[PDB]
Amino acid sequence: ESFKIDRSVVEEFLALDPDAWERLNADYTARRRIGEACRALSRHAFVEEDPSALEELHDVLALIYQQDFSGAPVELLGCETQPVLRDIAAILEGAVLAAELDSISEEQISAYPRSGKEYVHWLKRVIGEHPAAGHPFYRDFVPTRATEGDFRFYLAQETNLDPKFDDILAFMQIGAAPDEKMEIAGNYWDEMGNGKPAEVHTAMFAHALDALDVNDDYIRRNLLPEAKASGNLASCLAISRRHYYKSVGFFGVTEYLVPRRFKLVVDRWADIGLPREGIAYHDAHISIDAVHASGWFKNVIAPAVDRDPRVGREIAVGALIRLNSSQRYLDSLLMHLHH
Amino acid sequence: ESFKIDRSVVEEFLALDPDAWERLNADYTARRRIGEACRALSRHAFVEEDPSALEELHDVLALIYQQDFSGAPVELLGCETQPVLRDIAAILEGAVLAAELDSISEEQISAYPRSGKEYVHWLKRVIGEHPAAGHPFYRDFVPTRATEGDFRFYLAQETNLDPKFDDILAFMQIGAAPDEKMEIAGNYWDEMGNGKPAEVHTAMFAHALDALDVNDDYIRRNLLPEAKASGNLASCLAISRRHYYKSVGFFGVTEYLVPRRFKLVVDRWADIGLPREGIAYHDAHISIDAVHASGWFKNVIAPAVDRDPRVGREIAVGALIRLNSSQRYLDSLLMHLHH
Ligand SMILES: [Fe+3]
Ligand SMILES: [Fe+3]
Ligand SMILES: [Fe+3]
Ligand SMILES: [Fe+3]
Repeated sequence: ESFKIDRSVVEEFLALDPDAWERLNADYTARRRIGEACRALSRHAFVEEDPSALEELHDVLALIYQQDFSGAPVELLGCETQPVLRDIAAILEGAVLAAELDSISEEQISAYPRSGKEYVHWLKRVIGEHPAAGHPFYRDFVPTRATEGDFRFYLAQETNLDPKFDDILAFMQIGAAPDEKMEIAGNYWDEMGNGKPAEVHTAMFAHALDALDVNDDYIRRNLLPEAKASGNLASCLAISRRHYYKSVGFFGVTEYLVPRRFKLVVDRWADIGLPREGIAYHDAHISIDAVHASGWFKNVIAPAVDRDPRVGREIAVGALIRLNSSQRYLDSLLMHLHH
Repeated sequence: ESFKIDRSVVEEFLALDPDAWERLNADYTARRRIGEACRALSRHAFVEEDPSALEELHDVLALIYQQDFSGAPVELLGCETQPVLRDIAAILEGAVLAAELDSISEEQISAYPRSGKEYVHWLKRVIGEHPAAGHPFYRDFVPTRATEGDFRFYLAQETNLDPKFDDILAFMQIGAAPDEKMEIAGNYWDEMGNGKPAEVHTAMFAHALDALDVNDDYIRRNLLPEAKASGNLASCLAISRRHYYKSVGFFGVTEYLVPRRFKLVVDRWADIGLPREGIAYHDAHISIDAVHASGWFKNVIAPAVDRDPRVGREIAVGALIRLNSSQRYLDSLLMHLHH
């Protein structure tokens, strides 16, 4: 009743039994108040730019996307969480995305060539203009200074994304046109080890986490606010059909940048003697994501633009959202690792 | 304002521009009224059992799932449809599922053995008890009487499901445990032609539709109410994490029954001389879905039950939902084809 919403409040919702959820869902006054509380939190996070409200907002979103991405537990199979959780997510997402678009000007997303092959050259040039494409965390800190403790902290941040990449792709390809769908589908099958459990990418990522004891409590204690924002952006864009073309740009940039970044991590990892089985994940992606990137530009981005060049604007927006949010993440990471 | 909701009203929503959607989403009085209208429609459909309200309800749900499953058009990329469409779907789904569970008694879903391999034998026995496992449309009408016009009408009904089976699987495997995920993932890759566009299952299904001119207008004109219900059930169960274990039973029954059904269709199709390229889809699935069924029981159902035997109840519910809804669909189909 004219209340404040935070993560603990949403945990309380998720503890409700199925009848309690049905009663909440029927109460549009309670639901109005929840929405008003979300708008209040959004203003604190992004208008007043309170860092504590910003982290709270991303903690709330992260809890909701956990429900979207995780196998449901038996205890909650009967609980209708969509009317409330989708309202909270729409309000908080709308504020998160509006803040991203505040950093993107019309001049950045409008002068692209309106054909697919040409658009790819333009986008790669635009990516190369952005500092996140050659960030000193990878280019300078990793090869010269990174210790085991640095990599442990870094890997904690990377759990925002890599542990769910297969399901990000599965969400993205829903309803996709044939050429784009086939490329995303092959990418997904690659993520699924092409049928071999040992080669499933989330499994090999978990082995890197094990190698440095990046345990669940360490992650929760050490996850940076911008790491939470990065993970929430990826989830937000993957799970709505309407964000598909942004996602194409967002995960296109991801595939494109992984090989240079991971080569630097892998080389340092070996230099300082860290567990060889620990970088199977990264070593693999050096060649795998080069293929994924080429396939992504040629078979997702270029056909999409050729089908309807208007989507070039959405793809460029998604690319810049990934670049901008990556820059803030890496700057925050490098700042915490320096100190 | 104390209004009646139908498909045309939801089409009106989907015609709103992004600002109009934002204003609707902020208006919890308008949203309360929409929910009340959905509850009214549910009562007409399932309490009063008005056949016209039942078809309207499934027309509304079908339009919403279209948004969930289809590539978003450029014109609607900025429209936040989730707060309203997810409320409508939760209310109408809750009524659809409650009507299904009305036909399922506790004695049917409770005496299963609480281990995976044993559970599979029990479930196959339970399926074999149900009339939909050997329905006369397939067993008697198809081999002895079905004409080209009969198959054209039948294929129109089958568009409720087969054109989206790859994305049903993609939705289902989100967050799934490793053994179950790997099996669903291989099934999905099979649906995606194992990377060969000509072998993509939705593509070969569309060729069967072409062979008999099952065009979009024919489908809309001829789709039976129970065909709409079947398609909506599949969508409902696939898209919520909490319905995962029901989905495991629902699409498990689907995989299990397809080979005997399709063998009968294929044999008749050839007998009456219909286009040979028209049944590439069905001919393939005779052997493919036998493998999919075996894999599904051994690698999805049995590991799930061994992980937590409590889910055996959900899987049995989903299996009976598929069996019951299939029976009503096939009885309605055979009745219309007889007349
Ligand atoms: Fe990968
Ligand atoms: Fe990749
Ligand atoms: Fe298939
Ligand atoms: Fe299959």
